[PDB]
Amino acid sequence: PTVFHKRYLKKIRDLGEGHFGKVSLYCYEMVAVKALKQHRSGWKQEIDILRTLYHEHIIKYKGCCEDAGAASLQLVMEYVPLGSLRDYLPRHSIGLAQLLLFAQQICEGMAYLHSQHYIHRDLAARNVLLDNDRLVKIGDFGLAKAVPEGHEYYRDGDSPVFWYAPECLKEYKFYYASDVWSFGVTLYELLTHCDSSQSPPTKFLELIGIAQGQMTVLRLTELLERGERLPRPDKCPAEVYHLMKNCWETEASFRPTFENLIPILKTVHEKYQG
Ligand SMILES: Cn1cc(Nc2nccc(N3C[C@H]4CC[C@@H](C3)N4C(=O)[C@@H]3CC3(F)F)n2)cn1
Repeated sequence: PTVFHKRYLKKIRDLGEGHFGKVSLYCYEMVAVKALKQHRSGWKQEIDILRTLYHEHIIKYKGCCEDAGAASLQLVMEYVPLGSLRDYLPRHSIGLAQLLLFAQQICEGMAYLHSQHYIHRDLAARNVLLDNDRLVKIGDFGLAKAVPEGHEYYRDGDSPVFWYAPECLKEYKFYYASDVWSFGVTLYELLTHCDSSQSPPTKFLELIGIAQGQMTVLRLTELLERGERLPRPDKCPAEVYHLMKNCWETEASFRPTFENLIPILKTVHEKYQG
């Protein structure tokens, strides 16, 4: 609800861009401001969403301002200092216990998101932000959607297909279980420390090849239904990988909820946290 006056706004630098908008670091206190580059109508929804989302593992809304240069509003948020895990992990040697802590927190955050009856549709390492080495936050909701009252699923080249479940690439339906498939891929990223050479796009394209023209997704869909999966990350515990494969069930109903995962991650964490 707070109003930011674009007059006390000093642009420090760019923090990122993707899908619809761009995010820049601003001085006012330091804030991260997101701006919109049909897309317009969703932007009104996204903002409202973030305004009504309050959780220790979801980026904090702080207000809006007059984006004079683009017929709408900008979305002011808190500045998460250490950036996303995709940015951070490649540069910092993090232990397994810590990574599992991040994982548990992502689930806590996702569990809360779903209980608000929202799907995310873009859960990846690039969208998880590091506040400090013991705190992580979901930092973007550009694709987030409200799940229709009387349905269990919600119905683009900018889609993160390498993070998506088969029912998304195939039936174009997005279930809460779909986000869980995404979490599994996000868990994989963490365990590989977001190394570029091991990324979902890179590894999935090694399997599919690049002489597939307009059929990248169709090939992707059918290798997933042959039961093929992302490899086990080196130094990834056996049971953890099993936890990954369980999130990657072809049958979405065989997938654990984020509810179910919190208890399990909590225990696997305490284990290796010793
Ligand atoms: C590089 N860096 C970033 C920080 N911290 C920080 N504090 C708040 C938001 C934020 N975001 C950037 C990224 C990650 C989530 C979303 C917001 N981002 C996007 O790129 C969205 C797609 C889009 F541009 F709209 N990043 C520090 N260094």
